[PDB]
Amino acid sequence: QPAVELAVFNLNSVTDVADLQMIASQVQLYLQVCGNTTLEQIKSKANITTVANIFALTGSVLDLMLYATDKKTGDAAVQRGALLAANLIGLFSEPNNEAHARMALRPMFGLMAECLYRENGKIKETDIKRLGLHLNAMIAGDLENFLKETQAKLSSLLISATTLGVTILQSMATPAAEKRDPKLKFTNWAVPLIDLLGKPSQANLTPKIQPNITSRLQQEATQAIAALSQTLQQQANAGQKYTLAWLLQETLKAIQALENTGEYERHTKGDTLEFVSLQADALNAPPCEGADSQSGSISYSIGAERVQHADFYLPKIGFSFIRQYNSQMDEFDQSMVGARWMMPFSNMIQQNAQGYLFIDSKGRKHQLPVSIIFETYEVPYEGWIIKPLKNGELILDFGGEWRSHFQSFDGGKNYYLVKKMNETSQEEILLEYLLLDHIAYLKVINFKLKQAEYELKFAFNEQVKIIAVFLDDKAEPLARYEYDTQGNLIKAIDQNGHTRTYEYNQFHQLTRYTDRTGRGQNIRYESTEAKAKAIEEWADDGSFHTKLKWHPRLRQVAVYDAYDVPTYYYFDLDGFTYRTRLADGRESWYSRDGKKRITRQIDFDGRETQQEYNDQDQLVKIVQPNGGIIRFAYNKQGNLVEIKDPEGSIWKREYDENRNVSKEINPLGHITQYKYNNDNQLVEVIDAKGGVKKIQYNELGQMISYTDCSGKSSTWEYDEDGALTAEQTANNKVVQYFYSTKGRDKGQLQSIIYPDGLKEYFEHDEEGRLLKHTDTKGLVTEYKYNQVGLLEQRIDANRHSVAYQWDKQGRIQKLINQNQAEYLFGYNPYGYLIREQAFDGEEKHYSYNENGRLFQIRRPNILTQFDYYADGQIASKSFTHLHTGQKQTEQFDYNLNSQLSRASNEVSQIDLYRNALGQLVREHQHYKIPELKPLTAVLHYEYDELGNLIKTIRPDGHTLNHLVYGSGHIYAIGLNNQEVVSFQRDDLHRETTRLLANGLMQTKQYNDVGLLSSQFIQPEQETQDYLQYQAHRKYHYDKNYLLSQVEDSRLGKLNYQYDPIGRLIAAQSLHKTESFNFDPAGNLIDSESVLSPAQIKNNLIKSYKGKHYQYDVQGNVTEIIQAGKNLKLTWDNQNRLIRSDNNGLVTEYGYDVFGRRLYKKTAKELTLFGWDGDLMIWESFKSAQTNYTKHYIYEPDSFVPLLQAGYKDFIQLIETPIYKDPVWNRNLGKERTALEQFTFYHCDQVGTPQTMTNIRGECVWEILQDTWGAVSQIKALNQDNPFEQNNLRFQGQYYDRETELHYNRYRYYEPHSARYVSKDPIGLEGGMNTSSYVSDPNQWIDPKGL
Repeated sequence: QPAVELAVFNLNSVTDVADLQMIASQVQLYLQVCGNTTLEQIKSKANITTVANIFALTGSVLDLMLYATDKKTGDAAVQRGALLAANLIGLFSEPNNEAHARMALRPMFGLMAECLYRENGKIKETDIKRLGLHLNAMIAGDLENFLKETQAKLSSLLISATTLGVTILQSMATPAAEKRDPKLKFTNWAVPLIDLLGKPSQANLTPKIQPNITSRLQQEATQAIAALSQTLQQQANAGQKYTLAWLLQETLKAIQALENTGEYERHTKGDTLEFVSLQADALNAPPCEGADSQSGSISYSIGAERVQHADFYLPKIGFSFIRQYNSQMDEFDQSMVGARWMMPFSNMIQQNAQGYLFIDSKGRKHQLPVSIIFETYEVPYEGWIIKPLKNGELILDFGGEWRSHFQSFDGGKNYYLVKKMNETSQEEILLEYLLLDHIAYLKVINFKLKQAEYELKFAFNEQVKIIAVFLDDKAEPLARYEYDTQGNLIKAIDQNGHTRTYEYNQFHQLTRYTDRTGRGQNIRYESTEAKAKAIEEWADDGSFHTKLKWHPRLRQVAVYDAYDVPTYYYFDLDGFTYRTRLADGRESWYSRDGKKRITRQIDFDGRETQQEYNDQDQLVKIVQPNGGIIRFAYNKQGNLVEIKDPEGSIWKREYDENRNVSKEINPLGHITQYKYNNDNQLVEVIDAKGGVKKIQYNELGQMISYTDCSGKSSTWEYDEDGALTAEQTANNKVVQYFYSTKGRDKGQLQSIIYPDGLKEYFEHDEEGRLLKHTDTKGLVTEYKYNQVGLLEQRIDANRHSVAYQWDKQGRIQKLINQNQAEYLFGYNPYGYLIREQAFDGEEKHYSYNENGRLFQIRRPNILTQFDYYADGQIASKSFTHLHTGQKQTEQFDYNLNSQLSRASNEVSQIDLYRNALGQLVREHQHYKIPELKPLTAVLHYEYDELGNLIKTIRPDGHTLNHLVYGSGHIYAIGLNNQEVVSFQRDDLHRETTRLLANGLMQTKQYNDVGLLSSQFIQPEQETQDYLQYQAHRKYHYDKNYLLSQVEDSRLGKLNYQYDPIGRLIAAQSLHKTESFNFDPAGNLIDSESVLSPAQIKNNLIKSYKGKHYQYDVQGNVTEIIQAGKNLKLTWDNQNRLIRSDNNGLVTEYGYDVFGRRLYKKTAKELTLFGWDGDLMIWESFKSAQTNYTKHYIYEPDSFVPLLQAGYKDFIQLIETPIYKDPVWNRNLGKERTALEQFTFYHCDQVGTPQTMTNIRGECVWEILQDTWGAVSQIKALNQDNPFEQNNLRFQGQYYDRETELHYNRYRYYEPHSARYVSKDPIGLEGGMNTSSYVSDPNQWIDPKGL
């Protein structure tokens, strides 16, 4: 720990002078203890002239005091002298012209000391940002120049500081205010301290530094004055560490290293810094409940253990019996609900020596003057008023329409909320008080609310302690309580019977308390005093063990985690946490204006989000971390009408009489009108096209119906209590929800009944954790939870457990899959993940930069490295090869909305353009294929009123129209202003029919559960001239809603089987009977071969059914050897296939930034690819003999293909040079290369093309795919016709004519083993098995390769 520590803050954030009071009191105590003289006695002979910097004056005086009394040596002496000099320099007057410069430099020195004195401390870039802000806020100079001139002028400052210190010490060695104005001078230095001490700060002023029970005194002052010259003259020695010269030198070095109208208004706001070495105890906790203001809950500001426990809920009125504990609530020691326990409506106003003490419902004291009974008053920083009445009843206006009346029953000593009111809702809670021995005891709560009426009768024992909370006339108590002989609430049984047990020591302090499941949360307090702070708390098993240590001098707490990793929080006098210094040194900050509203938040990683409010106290400028200014505007009624996002796109609004938004004119002008019911709820919303959606609510306010824009109403039903008992679909299908009435999970969702009669059953514990889920088929998925409550095991229907392990902080430590392969996670002493064993021994090491963002991922082969922007959006990635050294870099650019705007890599650059609303309107894709003249493919998007996509002009000028019906339902897909399919939809807006342009008529019929039940395709009109396509697929599902049979007309009956989890383990049919063997993790196994392992432990299969695989050190397949085939895959640093050598026929692949293959070169043949997002819209082929382009048209918002139209030429794309190129040539695309051949797809239930038909309706192409995508036989009428051939496969895939690998977007899917040839780019975010494709290909897709 540094010998001397400080609290650097802003002048605006502090209104009281409590810290100044503490410093003055400490000085007075030192004077009394040493010189035996009060400040008044020494005031006379204290005529010394100094600048009117009260902060610097107090700091210097306090500094001088410690130096004279408390002697220090070593580095501690150097630091103390440095801080004394820093406080002095901003204190002496002459020269007057430099007073502002010196008083600005003093907080600079304070900040550099606070940030450099720490062991392994440095000037982070945020430090330089803060220094620049503080400097510029006052003189508006340059940080480098100011620091340099200070360094050159340091000697004069130190000389004048020595003179000032000599003068100050020449006031005591010999035996006998509130304005920080540079131009004002203190005639006497003692006078401001005396004036401070007189101020009624209302903050405890007990000195926190004890003198040494010694003597010396004047001897001490003589020694101090003698050594002042020695300690200050040597301060300038930059060679000496931890000195003003060293601070300036280090700050300059950091600045040099890191260099490679409304602003002025906020400068007047007071972002100027200010630091003190002594601070007063926080008055109380802040209203904030964030992780920075209270632990997982000891509030840091006061160290009070408060636990808010809800006993029962009255759903029809929205009342939860929140019992609030506060180990510092000595006023509620005799509280009827339990000692130091607060129930709802127990807040009251007590009488003390100071005056009236109000204890809000949250448990936060608010001392009020004795004049509240005679006049109105308002507590600062909250915004609620107290007003009296002639009848002695005090009304609290907490903010809103609620007025709470308080009455006194004993000489105006205790004011108990007799009842409340609500001129608005016309409601009002009535509290009936039983009086005994002049002690008012709450007896009945009358909830005379229009929602419902209740009589919360209470029952007391001999001690007058609530033992049961009844309702109206119910025999069952909503809440039962038990108290030990000391009056402590040692057990609180809620309405469901789930007891909570509380353990107290002999002083009403809660040491341990168990949740409803029996899991304790132990606590220990520094002492048995009522106000003693909680200093330690750990779950019963030791997890989450946290040690709080409050700094003796400052308003700081060192919150040690389970591994003694401190996190030093600093809080204001009101408890607001204005700083958070992590163990690694990253400091988060929070500025606050006089009203304690945040105006600047420098996060740990440097992100800064400011909040400039208007004269009406409304945030009218939220500058983002990226520099985007969002200027809100408000109308005369104080309503947010006009919002202006960073790009200038203005969201207008208009409000009705009830301050509800009745209009919403987005930037493009698509007005969205709402309507509300008298209860201030959305009853009806009108879109921009006129579509009207009607919403209905019941007496409770729970939505009970939603009439879609097309007159389709789905009704939600609720019992009297308000628990959802059914939700009916637009076609009258009821999903009835059933809740438990007894057991551990009483009152929770016990089961769900589905429209086909199948019942899901659940099981929870008392705290809501799922313990056992039974699926519709009866398969049980038991979950096991460890002592701390975190999931520790999940036993699925096969009895295969994914055992998790968590370290003492609740972070995942080791994850064990079904194969007993351990996925070790490693965390550095600072608590960041810095390792990952990936089930295969592949250790990924994570590095972090000074901003704490991920900096490198050192995989065994590739060393990823990230470069970020000021906002933290990645600016580039650098995948260096640790062995070969080849480096691949991607570069990103973002607009002011934080949306990707230009992504580039070696072989592409994608420029994304967006309209005011933020939707993609243009997408220029600058291909950079090697050996090929660079060319640009230009996508366009035209949108309708409701933001749907209605027209996309593909690069070669071909336009795909989506003619939309209503609120986004497609009734036809055009193609060059020529229809290619027209849909017909049912009540639920499900497609029940589509008329293809080739005269075919595909009707889909869905069963009760909405699963596809049949699919017939046939011509609208039949002709004997030719054999038009005609086939059908009737799908039958088993109890688990897994496709268990298909009555296909072409393939016959396809019967499937599944294992309990849901993995497909067989698929029999006439064509081929198949069987699959998955290990517990999910890897296909070669069961037929005995020597093959029974489980692929590392998830990387080395052999499966005649294919032997060879993986590199990153888990990607680098070779696949079988009978007569030797495929070698070359993976780039992004783990992407950039070359394939199949029996010597080398291929070459290339990808844009997003992993979308842009080409595939095979000797002279080149297959360009084009994407409009995640979908391969077109592909173009270049070769000596065959040139063609295919345009794949997919169904709306899906990867299922619809038709492919092409022309016998290479695609016509915008040759790279911009604004002139696309628009002119895109109109040259309006001339267009006419699509020669159309061909329509016909997929199965999951979107896999099963056949194809030309424009005349005939079948032209059939594929018999194996279950896992492997092509078994293709029946094409014209093999050579490239437009009658299909390379599409499982939804989102593409067959490769050279490798037989299906190219998913991000990975290559190798159908033989039904697993990707490389590990998932997103690691475990995709699943436990990172190489497996899917469990069930009949209903799961994985279209993007993740």
